[PDB]
Amino acid sequence: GSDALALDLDGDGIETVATKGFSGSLFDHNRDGIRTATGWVSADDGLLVRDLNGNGIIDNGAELFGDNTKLADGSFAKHGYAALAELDSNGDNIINAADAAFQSLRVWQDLNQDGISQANELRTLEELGIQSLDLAYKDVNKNLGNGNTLAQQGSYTKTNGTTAKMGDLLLAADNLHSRFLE
Ligand SMILES: [Ca+2]
Ligand SMILES: [Ca+2]
Ligand SMILES: [Ca+2]
Ligand SMILES: [Ca+2]
Ligand SMILES: [Ca+2]
Repeated sequence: GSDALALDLDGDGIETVATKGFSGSLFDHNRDGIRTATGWVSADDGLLVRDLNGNGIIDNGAELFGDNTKLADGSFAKHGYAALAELDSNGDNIINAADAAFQSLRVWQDLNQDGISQANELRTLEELGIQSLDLAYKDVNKNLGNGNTLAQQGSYTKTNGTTAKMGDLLLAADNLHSRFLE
């Protein structure tokens, strides 16, 4: 679908726009591809991702964090942020540099908004200067404009000692195309 998890990377809130990058050709009810976006995360911010095949290649709808990812028994999550709680190794309730999954997590920033993730568009948490993520959030259910939404918001720490927002989003999309494709 179009449900997502994102980080505020430059420290002024998670922000979204209408799509214009790839939108000069739109997918249709028989042409296979990715579900047609009308809005997306603006390039100062990034999506939280993981290759579930461990080679650092994002291609499937579970590889985005969001309500279409699964928990450690194979169940879908009720809220995509809570799927991060399976990844804490020691039970301190932070995702930090001592957890194995900290190296497996990545962040995606797409400048062309084509819905495919390519290798230059990805960041590891250490290359992104992240030190920890909090497994704690509040429900905010806030509009972001252009049909986009922020459901829930938590927090993260940078290696430079700055702290910033992270959260669960709904991104704007074509409703019929989002039923022809997942
Ligand atoms: Ca921002
Ligand atoms: Ca994959
Ligand atoms: Ca959600
Ligand atoms: Ca931990
Ligand atoms: Ca791309």
